[PDB]
Amino acid sequence: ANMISQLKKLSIAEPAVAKDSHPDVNIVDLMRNYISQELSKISGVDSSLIFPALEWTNTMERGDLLIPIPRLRIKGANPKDLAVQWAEKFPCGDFLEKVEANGPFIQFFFNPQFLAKLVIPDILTRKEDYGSCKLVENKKVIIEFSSPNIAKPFHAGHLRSTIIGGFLANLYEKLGWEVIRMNYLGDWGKQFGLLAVGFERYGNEEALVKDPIHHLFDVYVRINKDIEEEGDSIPLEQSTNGKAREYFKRMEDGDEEALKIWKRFREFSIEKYIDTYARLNIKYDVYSGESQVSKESMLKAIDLFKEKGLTHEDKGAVLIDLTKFNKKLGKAIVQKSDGTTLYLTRDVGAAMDRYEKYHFDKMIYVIASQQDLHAAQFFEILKQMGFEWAKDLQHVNFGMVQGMSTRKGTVVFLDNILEETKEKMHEVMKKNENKYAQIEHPEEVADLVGISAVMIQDMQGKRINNYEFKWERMLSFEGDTGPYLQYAHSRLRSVERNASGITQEKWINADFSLLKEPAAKLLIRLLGQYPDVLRNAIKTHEPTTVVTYLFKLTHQVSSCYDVLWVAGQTEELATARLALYGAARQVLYNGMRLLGLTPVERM
Ligand SMILES: NC(=[NH2+])NCCC[C@H](N)C(=O)O
Repeated sequence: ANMISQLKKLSIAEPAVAKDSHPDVNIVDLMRNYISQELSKISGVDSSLIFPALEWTNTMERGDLLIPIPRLRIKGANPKDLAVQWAEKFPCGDFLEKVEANGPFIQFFFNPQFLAKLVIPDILTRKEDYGSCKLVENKKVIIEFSSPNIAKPFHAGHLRSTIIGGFLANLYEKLGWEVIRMNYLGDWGKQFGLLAVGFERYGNEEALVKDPIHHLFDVYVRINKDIEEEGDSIPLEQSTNGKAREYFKRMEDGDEEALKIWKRFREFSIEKYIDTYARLNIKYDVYSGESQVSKESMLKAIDLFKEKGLTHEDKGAVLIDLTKFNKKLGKAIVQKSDGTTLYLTRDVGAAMDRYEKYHFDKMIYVIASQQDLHAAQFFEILKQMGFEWAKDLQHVNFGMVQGMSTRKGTVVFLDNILEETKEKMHEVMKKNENKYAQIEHPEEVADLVGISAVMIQDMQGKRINNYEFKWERMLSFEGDTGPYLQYAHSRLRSVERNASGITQEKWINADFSLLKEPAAKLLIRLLGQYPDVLRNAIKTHEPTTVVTYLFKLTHQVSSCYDVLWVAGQTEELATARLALYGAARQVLYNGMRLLGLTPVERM
């Protein structure tokens, strides 16, 4: 309705549309349709095989898309030969600049001017929706992430889960899904009765509201030191552990104030978190939890366990031998001796709840790889319980952040304190580089840039890999860091030099043929790839791809600054260049937001 329309104007036939491709919002799909249809004619290979066979190129010097011929699986043919042959009689006509042969590979080069005519206009038009696409129709996904425990440490694990999840949610949306961002709070268990008993003994009602997360934490720490100083010959009823297990007796019974106090720990906590998450551009839809598991599903679950015959007691505890389904798993405990539920069981139940409540098409749990088996288990259990949707569950894991524990006394503890230390460290960091700051709101910018630093550093490599939290390296404006993207966005933004509504309009009509410099052709190539980048990332749930793409973008824009000057040029030239810079800035903006960043715009 925009790129295909442009095609009409330019009077160019649209190649056959492969099923599920989206040439309207992804010029690389358009290009894929053209190549498959035309390469299909030369060879005896149906385009349904070529389309998926087209791959990205390691470097832009090897083309835009290529095909390892052997992957086409053509009987008795010499790939080296075919490549040379096809690259010869292959029709570039209006779409490609050239087609080349490199061993058993054939490489395709898009027409830079063709791209410009469609890509720049499309970016400037759809703006913030540029990378968007509807590769999905009426599909709902639940993405559970961060999920800290109340009164307990919000460690690096939670942080990491928080960052990946926030991004996965944004990604899933720009790709057409309906997203339910859920935060499965750790807010139940004997530990809360203890907490309740502790708030009584050392708690302050005013401190609870001023700072629920910190106060409750400090309260928990204190009530524990009592549990230790006791334990011996102390009436195991007037003891702390006693009143804890007793005060917890509110799961069987109701109100008894036993809940009024707890429901406030939870709600006041959630109210604080909401502001904190806002700094990471995350707004949860549902603040669920282990406590929020329906009594119905919990019982229905324990029930179905036997109805299917998976249970088998041992030492007085109920277990499920997943061995026969996957030796890698094991005899998972679902109910211990004292006839009480476990962490694994609350997850089995919570799933059951979430399904009947949302009837999701897919559910994603962003949990550390430390809990791999945990997930793998209640996934295999939900399966044997019959529930079909179990196949629609997925565990997106990740390695651990190391050396982050800045708290000189222990592990990082409170999320907001993290943001704060980052901001502080980035503030004095900004102070040391007189060349970058002249801003009016240092503090504010510091927070945004600081958070940018944390996010980028965390998403640079694969999720599964352990990475070192390096204050020095991450806050710097040097290498491929968060601050680097921010300052780049800022420079690009300034280059647009106030783009009136009517101005961005003349950009759309600029004479792109004036963008003949190679440095420009490379950026244009690059800009057309954003939609494909997102498409690939949801396929892997790896933000690296995006982060790597955004740095290639800023670096190319950097190369362009040296040659594609705007000031002092004729109007026609300046307009064609600014159109490019603007489209470039738009993509950069989009990509950063997707990752969870807040592009610094107002200095
Ligand atoms: N459904 C889940 N198990 N979500 C993740 C829970 C993580 C847990 N709160 C922890 O701190 O380890």
